[PDB]
Amino acid sequence: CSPGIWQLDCTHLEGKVILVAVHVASGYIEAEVIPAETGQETAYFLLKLAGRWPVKTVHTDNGSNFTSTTVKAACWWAGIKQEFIESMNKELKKIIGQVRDQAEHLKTAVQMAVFIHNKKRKGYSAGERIVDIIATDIQ
Amino acid sequence: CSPGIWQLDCTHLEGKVILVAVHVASGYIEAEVIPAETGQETAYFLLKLAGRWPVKTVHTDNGSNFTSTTVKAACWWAGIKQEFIESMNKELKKIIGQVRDQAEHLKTAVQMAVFIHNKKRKGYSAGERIVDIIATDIQ
Ligand SMILES: Cc1nc(NC(=O)NC2CCCCC2)c(C)c([C@H](OC(C)(C)C)C(=O)O)c1-c1ccc2c(c1C)CCCO2
Ligand SMILES: Cc1nc(NC(=O)NC2CCCCC2)c(C)c([C@H](OC(C)(C)C)C(=O)O)c1-c1ccc2c(c1C)CCCO2
Repeated sequence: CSPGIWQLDCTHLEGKVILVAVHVASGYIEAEVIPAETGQETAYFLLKLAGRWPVKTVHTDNGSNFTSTTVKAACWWAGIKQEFIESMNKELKKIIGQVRDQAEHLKTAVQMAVFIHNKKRKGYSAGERIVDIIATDIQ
Repeated sequence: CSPGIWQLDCTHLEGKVILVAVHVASGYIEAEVIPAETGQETAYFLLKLAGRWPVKTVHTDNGSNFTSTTVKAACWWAGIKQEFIESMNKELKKIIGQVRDQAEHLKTAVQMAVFIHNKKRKGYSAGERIVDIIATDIQ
């Protein structure tokens, strides 16, 4: 429940890679579809995320993801430390499946799924919860 | 100062296109580097943004950006309406210039610049302000 904790993983769909970030306290996510499951992709993603949110620690279900020099450079620069129960990859995958017919590209469907999950209330939505948590923590 | 208002534009650097989003009330931004300045890129960006934040209206300095069918589809689905003094593209560009030497790719420098701007206090930072504004508006 610490507010600066995020979880990062890659799932595979349609021979494509989806990078999924979860803010643990709230259940909010960001995701992107990447061409390849490399360290460079992760590092860049981390950079984007850190600029957006106050990211203090990151946990992953695959430790080897975080061994690249590039990833380390990103965590060093942005001041992120590594951390050593979702499972929203299933839920996200579920939502992607429902809307997949709607879009040509997998990435579009993924973004649609992110939108639905973050928005849905079950009574704040995750999108509401993350702002509430972060703002409160600020003062 | 309405909390759901965002501003979207493209600047050019190094023969590359940067899409920049500003949350007007706070000065917070998100940016991406895109290959080409197309409607499809914008639509996809909008989707990502809308999932992340509560986006009610979007203004741009180039109205023709928003004429593509693809963009319209994105605004329709996410419930965004069009809206008809930054100028942070200069400031962002300024920051990109300072750090450009640090990275090989322009995109990395851009993300670095986003991070610096959102973080900097001058006394909340923009990153703080956007959460404060959105959370407050929620209750
Ligand atoms: C509306 C839309 N179109 C395309 N591609 C097209 O060829 N569209 C032409 C537009 C002129 C008239 C004939 C059809 C695509 C590719 C998309 C989506 O792709 C992007 C990258 C643009 C998001 C897609 O993957 O389906 C869309 C589109 C755009 C936004 C959007 C949705 C779609 C289908 C679905 C709902 C969420 O918002
Ligand atoms: C550290 C880093 N490296 C590369 N590329 C490499 O070839 N790195 C190898 C790593 C093994 C030992 C020799 C050097 C790149 C391209 C980057 C940046 O690119 C990505 C896409 C990975 C972000 C870059 O554009 O410079 C970096 C890198 C990664 C993170 C990072 C920074 C850099 C330079 C700069 C500070 C912010 O965080």
